[PDB]
Amino acid sequence: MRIDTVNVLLEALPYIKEFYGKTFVIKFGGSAMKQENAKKAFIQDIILLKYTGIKPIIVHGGGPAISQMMKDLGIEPVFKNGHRVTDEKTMEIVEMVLVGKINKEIVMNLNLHGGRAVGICGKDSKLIVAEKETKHGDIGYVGKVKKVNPEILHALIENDYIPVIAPVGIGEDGHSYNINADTAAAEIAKSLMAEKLILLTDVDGVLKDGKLISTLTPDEAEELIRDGTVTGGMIPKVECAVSAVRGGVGAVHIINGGLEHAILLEIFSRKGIGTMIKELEG
Amino acid sequence: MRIDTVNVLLEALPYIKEFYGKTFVIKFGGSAMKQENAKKAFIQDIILLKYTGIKPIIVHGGGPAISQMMKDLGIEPVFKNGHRVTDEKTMEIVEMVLVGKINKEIVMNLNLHGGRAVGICGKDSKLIVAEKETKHGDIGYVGKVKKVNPEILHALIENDYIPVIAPVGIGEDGHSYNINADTAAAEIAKSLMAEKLILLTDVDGVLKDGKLISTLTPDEAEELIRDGTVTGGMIPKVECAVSAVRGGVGAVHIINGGLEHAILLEIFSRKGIGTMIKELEG
Amino acid sequence: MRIDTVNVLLEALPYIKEFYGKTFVIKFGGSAMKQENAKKAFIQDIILLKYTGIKPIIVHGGGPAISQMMKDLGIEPVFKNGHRVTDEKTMEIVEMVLVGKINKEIVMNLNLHGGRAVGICGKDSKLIVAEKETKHGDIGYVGKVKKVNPEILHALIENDYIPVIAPVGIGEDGHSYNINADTAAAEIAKSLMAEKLILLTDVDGVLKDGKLISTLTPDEAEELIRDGTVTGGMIPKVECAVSAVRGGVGAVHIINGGLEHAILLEIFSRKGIGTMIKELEG
Amino acid sequence: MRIDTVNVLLEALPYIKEFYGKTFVIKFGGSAMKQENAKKAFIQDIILLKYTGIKPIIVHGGGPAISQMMKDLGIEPVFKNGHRVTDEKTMEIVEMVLVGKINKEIVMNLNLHGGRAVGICGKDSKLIVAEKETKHGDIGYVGKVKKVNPEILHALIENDYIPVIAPVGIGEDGHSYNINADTAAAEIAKSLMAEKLILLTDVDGVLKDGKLISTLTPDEAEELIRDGTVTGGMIPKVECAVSAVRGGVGAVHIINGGLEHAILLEIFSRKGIGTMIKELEG
Amino acid sequence: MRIDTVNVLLEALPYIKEFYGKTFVIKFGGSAMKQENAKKAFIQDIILLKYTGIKPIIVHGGGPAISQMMKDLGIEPVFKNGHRVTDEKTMEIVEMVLVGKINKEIVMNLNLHGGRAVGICGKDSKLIVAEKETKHGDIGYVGKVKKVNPEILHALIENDYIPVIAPVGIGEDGHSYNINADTAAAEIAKSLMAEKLILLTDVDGVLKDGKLISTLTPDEAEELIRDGTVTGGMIPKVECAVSAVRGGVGAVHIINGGLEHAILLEIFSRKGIGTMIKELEG
Amino acid sequence: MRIDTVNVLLEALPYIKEFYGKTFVIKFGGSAMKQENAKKAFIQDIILLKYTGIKPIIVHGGGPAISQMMKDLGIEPVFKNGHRVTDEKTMEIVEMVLVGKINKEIVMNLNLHGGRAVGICGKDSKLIVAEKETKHGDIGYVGKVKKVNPEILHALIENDYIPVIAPVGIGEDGHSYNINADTAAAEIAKSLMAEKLILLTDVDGVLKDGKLISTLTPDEAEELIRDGTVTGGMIPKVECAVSAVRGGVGAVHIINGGLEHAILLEIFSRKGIGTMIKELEG
Ligand SMILES: CC(=O)N[C@@H](CCC(=O)O)C(=O)O
Ligand SMILES: CC(=O)N[C@@H](CCC(=O)O)C(=O)O
Ligand SMILES: CC(=O)N[C@@H](CCC(=O)O)C(=O)O
Ligand SMILES: CC(=O)N[C@@H](CCC(=O)O)C(=O)O
Ligand SMILES: CC(=O)N[C@@H](CCC(=O)O)C(=O)O
Ligand SMILES: CC(=O)N[C@@H](CCC(=O)O)C(=O)O
Ligand SMILES: NC(=[NH2+])NCCC[C@H](N)C(=O)O
Ligand SMILES: NC(=[NH2+])NCCC[C@H](N)C(=O)O
Ligand SMILES: NC(=[NH2+])NCCC[C@H](N)C(=O)O
Ligand SMILES: NC(=[NH2+])NCCC[C@H](N)C(=O)O
Ligand SMILES: NC(=[NH2+])NCCC[C@H](N)C(=O)O
Ligand SMILES: NC(=[NH2+])NCCC[C@H](N)C(=O)O
Ligand SMILES: [K+]
Ligand SMILES: [K+]
Repeated sequence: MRIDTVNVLLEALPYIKEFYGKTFVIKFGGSAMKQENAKKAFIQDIILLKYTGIKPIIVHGGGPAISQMMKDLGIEPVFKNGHRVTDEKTMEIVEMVLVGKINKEIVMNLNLHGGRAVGICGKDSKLIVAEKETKHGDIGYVGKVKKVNPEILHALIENDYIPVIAPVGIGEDGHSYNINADTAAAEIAKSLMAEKLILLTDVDGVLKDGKLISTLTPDEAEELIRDGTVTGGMIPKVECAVSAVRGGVGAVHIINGGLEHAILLEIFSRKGIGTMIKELEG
Repeated sequence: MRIDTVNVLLEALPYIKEFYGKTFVIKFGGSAMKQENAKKAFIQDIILLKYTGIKPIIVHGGGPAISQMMKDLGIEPVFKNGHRVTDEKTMEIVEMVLVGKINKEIVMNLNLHGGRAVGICGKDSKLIVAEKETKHGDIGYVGKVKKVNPEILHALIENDYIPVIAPVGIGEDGHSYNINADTAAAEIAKSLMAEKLILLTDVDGVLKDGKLISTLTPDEAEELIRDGTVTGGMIPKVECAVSAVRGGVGAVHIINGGLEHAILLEIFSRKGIGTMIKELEG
Repeated sequence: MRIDTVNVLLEALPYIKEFYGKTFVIKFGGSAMKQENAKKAFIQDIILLKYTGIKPIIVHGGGPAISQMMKDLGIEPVFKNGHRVTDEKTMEIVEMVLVGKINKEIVMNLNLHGGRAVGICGKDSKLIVAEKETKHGDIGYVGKVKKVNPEILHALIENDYIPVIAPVGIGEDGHSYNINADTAAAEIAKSLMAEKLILLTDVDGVLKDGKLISTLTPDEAEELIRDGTVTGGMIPKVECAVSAVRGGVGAVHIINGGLEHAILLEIFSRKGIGTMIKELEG
Repeated sequence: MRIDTVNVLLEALPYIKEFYGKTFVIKFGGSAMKQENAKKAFIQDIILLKYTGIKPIIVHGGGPAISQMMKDLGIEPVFKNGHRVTDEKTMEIVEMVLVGKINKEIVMNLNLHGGRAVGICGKDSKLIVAEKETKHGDIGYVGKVKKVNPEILHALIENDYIPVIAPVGIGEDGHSYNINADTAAAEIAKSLMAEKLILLTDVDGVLKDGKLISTLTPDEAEELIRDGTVTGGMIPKVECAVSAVRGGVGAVHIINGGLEHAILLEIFSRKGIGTMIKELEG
Repeated sequence: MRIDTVNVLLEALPYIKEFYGKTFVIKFGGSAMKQENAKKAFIQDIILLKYTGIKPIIVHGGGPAISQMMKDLGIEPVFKNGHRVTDEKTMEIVEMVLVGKINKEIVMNLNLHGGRAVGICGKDSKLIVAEKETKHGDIGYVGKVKKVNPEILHALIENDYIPVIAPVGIGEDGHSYNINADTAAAEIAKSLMAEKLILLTDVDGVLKDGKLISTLTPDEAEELIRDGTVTGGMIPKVECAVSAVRGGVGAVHIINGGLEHAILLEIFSRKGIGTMIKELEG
Repeated sequence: MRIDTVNVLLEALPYIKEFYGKTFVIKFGGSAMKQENAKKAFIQDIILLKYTGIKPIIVHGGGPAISQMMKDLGIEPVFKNGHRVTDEKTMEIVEMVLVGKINKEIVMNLNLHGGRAVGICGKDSKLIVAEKETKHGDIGYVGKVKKVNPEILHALIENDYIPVIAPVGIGEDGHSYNINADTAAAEIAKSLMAEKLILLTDVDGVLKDGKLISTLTPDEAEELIRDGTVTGGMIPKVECAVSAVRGGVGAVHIINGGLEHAILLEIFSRKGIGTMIKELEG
């Protein structure tokens, strides 16, 4: 009863003072979109951050929808190898599913509870200018971010709108490219000198094995990739968080999307429920 | 030859003065979107409107792109008789082709010439609130406009952005509805009391016994649907035109979208090249 | 653990949205200044309301300090009866203790935790214009509020300062008058169309005997004074709350000052911990 | 023809974009001030410049009206030698025709076609601070420019007014000095860092053996005054042009004041109708 | 003496408070324009009015300089009858002395003592729109005032400039009309709803049999023109005074242009040195 | 007599111009607060400064009022030798007489004449942060200024309020300290880099062999404390004056507070009536 209330609020409220007016870039990866209750709490968390004066910016990935469409549209995966190739027709379907399907569902859910969210993509006012990714050879319209023009995002958050961004970039050649969501969300936070970058994943956070490491610095994060503690798909995430932070972002939080109110618990408590990467005061 | 340059300018410059800062809602139909040459001159015209200080707003349709998706997807039409029926799955493909492909091609083009266009749709910040169009029975997720919330538009145009709108509204329930681009375009123009509403068709304008009618008062226009001179799809148009004019829109122009620079010739010349409907005045 | 956090925050946060930017007038009566821990929590509550965007305004009464000074200064209570008389020399000592002693201690405590509080009184920019109270005959410089000039309060809260007001008013004759704190705090909230008026007392709130009545309307409050449920010193308080509310104040909360974080618990929970008086929506 | 309208506009509209808000200083010479149809066109071009968002500033000359005023006043054009002379009696008359007669003739016309013109001279607010001319002994009160105070001009054009300026300078001793309009116009231009200075002469411009010279640069222009292409009174002008260009002015234009609508053709077409002097930088 | 300073200031400083930011229109008549020491004082008072925060506007007359210009130009003051006449030739000369000579003499002086003066006439921005005078047959181009457009004046005084206005009116036909300075000054006053109109005459003001009249009201003043106290040319002036007062002007002042520092003494002392006409309202 | 009125105004008006919008920190001592007649003329002067557009700030002392409270309270002095000692209880009575009585009498007076005064003290929003003055040993809660936080002052004067400051600062610990009004007044003036710092004393100014010294540069002033010409309490003053001037204060004036209208005579006359210390200049 009562005391739980006092202590939660005394722990929380301060954070309302510090984050009021700041920008949080939140990456909707896989997980937090699977189980229904986790999906509901998430939508709710965003609305709360908005009630407290925070400017949330959402970034989402692809998923089931894309593989399905490709099949239902009788199209097979093409490879050069380092991976799958993305030919014109495939890019058109990806952009169609991401923008016309996933992006707008999130916008509907949010606008169903007061979020005033408007969906857009890298093409809009050239938010994300991209270029051909060539490390594995010409494998299609796979891109790397060349520049971020955040004016549109400032115009939106400045008028109380929550951007919902689909990872599709525009190249000078006018063509469109697919972009890794984590990277796009990180590049978008760097260009805004955003307070936080929140990456939702399928785990509690970085585990120094059997245990969750609550805090880390960019240097301590890399060291764990070098000494082999960090492996799998978790490597590219942490590597993304390290870059974001060294690029001007206040802090990056890696947390479990399958955890109900993971976002609410990570931001309004002092201990959190995931891993936070950040430079020391110094 | 000098003589020409002088005459065209003495006649255009005055319009640049009176239209500065004004808003023009333009409905982009099928013809001007079909021939690369009318389409190239169209983008060119929006850009010139922007350079003269006019605030354009674009609302586009769909057509071929949608049907093709239907066929490539094995989705079979359904009747609940009165006509076609936008069902659950049909809507999703419509929303996906309008938002994810058509909308973004227009945004790309404009942004390839300094238009600073951002493409949204009826769902974003609930710009277009719709409810199931019940007159022709239960034909599915076909809707009529309950209300237009123009805030996002104002935010975008005041910040020098060109909104490219997809005709898909949202219902209080939360389901997306397909709306007639002409009505949509006419409704938002009313909501903003725009200076002009421009409808690009495939015909020169409103014809009577093979003769283009230059001018029309709303009344004269009702007596042409009444008189039987206006028929077929042109009825819904003239209908929107009259509604728009009485609702506060300065004037609506029904011109031939297949005519190169139709917009330029209609706006910056005294006689015009199509039909303009407006009240009497001094 | 956890869930307590989620439910407290989900119950609280909404209120941050509604009260942000609003003004709360808080009356520091007797009680909440007695036991030390209650005094500490109170100071803390004010700072929190400030962290959340609320504009608190404090009003305090007299107490032990005044009786003491009168004795230490060898002065005896004079009566005409309806009460104690307030002769020039007595008024001078009251104003000295209230302004020079009580008022500034509160300011120090607050400014010890970030409150940016500045103490002032009814004399300042003629905040409280008063006049001779004559219902019991000329008994000295006892006053009734004749007018409130809240400009000074707007200048302060508008610049992030928390006013701490001592109940001393100025009369046109230039002389100063003592004013009942509850009345002054109520008159000050009315003149500001303040969202809330919070009266701290020595009880849980209005008790329909053995039980605490959580909510009431101005009419239901008076009825309880007529039917004799409300008696004692609690009559003038409720009567004060009724007036304030009928004068334009969002709502008045009567709560226990001896209760730790009474303010925090009353404003960030839906049930509260005292009595709230307010007109119905209608 | 519809192709003339398209072409003329596709050329002009872009200049409209880049000249919007800029300032043009224009020297109203003797030529265009003569033939009723050359004069009509000029007053019109000035207005159209205003309609497109440009801020025009006009500097006029004298000559005829003055000479006739000397002689009518029983005074014969006095000399001493180096040219004429402007003794105290001759000056006062000069200032009377330039400011009292001519300057008002120009304002009276513009203001019959919505010009919002207000005439002033170098004395008003000490716009043009001049010093007794020395390079030619003591030729009366003829003077040179020592300082320009555009404050008044700025104030005027920011309020949608068109400054019609008379070449009379004011000296530190309150005294008046006659000044060369072209050089006054060129000095005020530099003083504003205007976008353009237009000098209207009695001939197409700089003729390279009959053949007219379209564009040049400061360094080139001086070379034609050296080899002897620029002869006669076309030398004085070409220099101001240079002076101003190096003084910060965007570009200078020497056109046929006689050529009806010379201004219009020179500014909104890419080839102009006269000689343009400017620096190199695409 | 120290008591003189105290008294003079305790009187003046209050007027400084209430005249701060207000507008005063002042008619520079023939009197104060004559004796080098009367003239010196005037230019000084105007500056001091500016130093205290008042916005002065000056309207000058002509007379002498003109008459000498008629005759020097071989033209004798023509008549027909009802008084003089101002045929086309006579007007142009008039406009030349009022605007070209006189108006600049006043600006040249103020601007030697930090006045920031800029001279203009009724033509500039169509300040004074006049109609051919009719009450006296056809006496040339003498005219009456039909409309004032203070826009220019406002623009000027808001930028810390002092308008020096010449009485020449501009008619709907672009033509020029001579106008009575006093009435021009009174019309512009009403047009601005100025705080004061100062008419400088050739005598202390309105003399009630030698004895000077301090204050009056509109209704009273007219009565002295009826019984015959106000005789001679002191009738025309007194009327403008009335006209303006009823026209909205705060008050009017008729003082001795001859009296050195008349303005200063009349405005900062409670008794004034001349006759003041105004409405009743403490 | 006219002759006087003119001379006083030609000499005062110029000062009204240069002091408009400037800030004057005035230290109100014992003399001007002792005689009802100097005190009446003092309030009158602050009001006139306000009416001329100057932003006065008042810092007052104490003296008699405090001692009397001491005696009427049976509080006995204490020495920790070097001099008197402000102990726990002594401070509380000092704070109570300065804040609760003296401060409020000045606020009342001013507000009785339109001064819109609000009285604060060093504690309010930590305007004056002090630490125990350790030079003369441990004499109690006597303090020296560690820092001045002028925000509240800026808020008050920008909103047309006259701050009446009590010389009681606050220490980081939280204990209140007694500070020298002269230093306090000199410190805040430095913090605001006020135009003037005015010290009202009981002597005409800085004297040398019975002669008042009109002007002084900081250097000339140090050589008078050094030379032995300045003695006693005047040392701390001249000391503050020099410090203030070098710290950014435009000039400090040391005048006789017992002289009626000392402030008026010093500010609005060229010669002044006391001593003005300022750097050399042009
Ligand atoms: C991997 C990454 O950057 N993004 C995810 C987002 C979708 C998800 O988590 O399922 C992706 O697959 O592209
Ligand atoms: C029908 C109508 O109102 N609009 C068209 C626009 C598409 C086009 O021109 O191809 C539509 O299909 O919705
Ligand atoms: C009664 C009331 O209005 N105020 C209280 C405030 C002090 C307190 O509660 O002790 C008072 O005694 O004047
Ligand atoms: C002052 C001056 O040089 N004036 C020139 C203006 C006309 C011109 O150059 O064509 C003049 O004829 O008197
Ligand atoms: C135009 C006009 O009436 N002028 C007057 C101005 C001087 C005056 O009235 O003293 C004139 O003498 O010509
Ligand atoms: C001493 C000094 O600096 N100030 C005086 C001011 C009081 C007065 O003039 O009576 C003081 O006692 O603190
Ligand atoms: N995993 C962690 N270390 N979490 C700490 C979170 C701290 C705080 N709520 C923030 O948002 O910064
Ligand atoms: N169809 C017409 N008759 N059009 C007339 C066009 C008038 C003007 N150019 C305009 O855009 O308003
Ligand atoms: N006693 C009560 N009824 N309390 C309800 C409080 C509700 C809410 N927290 C408010 O501040 O309005
Ligand atoms: N003579 C010329 N070079 N004319 C070209 C001028 C082109 C265009 N009017 C401009 O101001 O830039
Ligand atoms: N003749 C007079 N009545 N003069 C009184 C003028 C007083 C003061 N100068 C004012 O403008 O109000
Ligand atoms: N003591 C002096 N000599 N004072 C000169 C005063 C100068 C001017 N009046 C001022 O206030 O700055
Ligand atoms: K633009
Ligand atoms: K004021």
